[PDB]
Amino acid sequence: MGNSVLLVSNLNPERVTPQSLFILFGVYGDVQRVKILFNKKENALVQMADGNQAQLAMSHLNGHKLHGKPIRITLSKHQNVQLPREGQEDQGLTKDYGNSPLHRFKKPGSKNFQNIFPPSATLHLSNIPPSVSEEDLKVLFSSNGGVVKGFKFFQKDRKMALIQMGSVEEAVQALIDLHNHDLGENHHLRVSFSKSTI
Repeated sequence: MGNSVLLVSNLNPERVTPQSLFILFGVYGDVQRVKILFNKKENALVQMADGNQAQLAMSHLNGHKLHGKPIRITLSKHQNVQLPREGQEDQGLTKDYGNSPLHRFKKPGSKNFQNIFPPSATLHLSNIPPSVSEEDLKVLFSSNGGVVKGFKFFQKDRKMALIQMGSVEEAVQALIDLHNHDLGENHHLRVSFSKSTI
């Protein structure tokens, strides 16, 4: 009896919470508890293998062969000997398979005020089709996007790139404006608005 939880790498945007990702592993409804916080996006905690469930979950989920979304899955290591009773609500956010009723905690509700940042817009472009260069999209984000503070193309998200656009509403406008008129497949170039630091 030691550490044996499969961590799922993905939770990137905000609409992509563990509730949806948990459903993927929930296929067996065996994760005793799921924790989401220090994962810093792109990471999640699924507890069920305890060594055995990973045999079913680790093998059944791994080698899944991604064909639309590149997701990474890792297995907690920790070779030393750690005891339980030390990870069920002391890390920050801990959810238990299913959901907690409105009578689990006392008066719910939290407070705000915690460092205000400027509303900026960072979007990443997914693999581009063999025909349109980066200059074509980069120009769209400016004249069709709205406000382009700068764009950096590199291997970041794997052959992907990110662009900064102060006005966030403008960043989304590029998706509609840059690709306002498509044909169907929409090509392989993907435009998504992401919120980084600031």
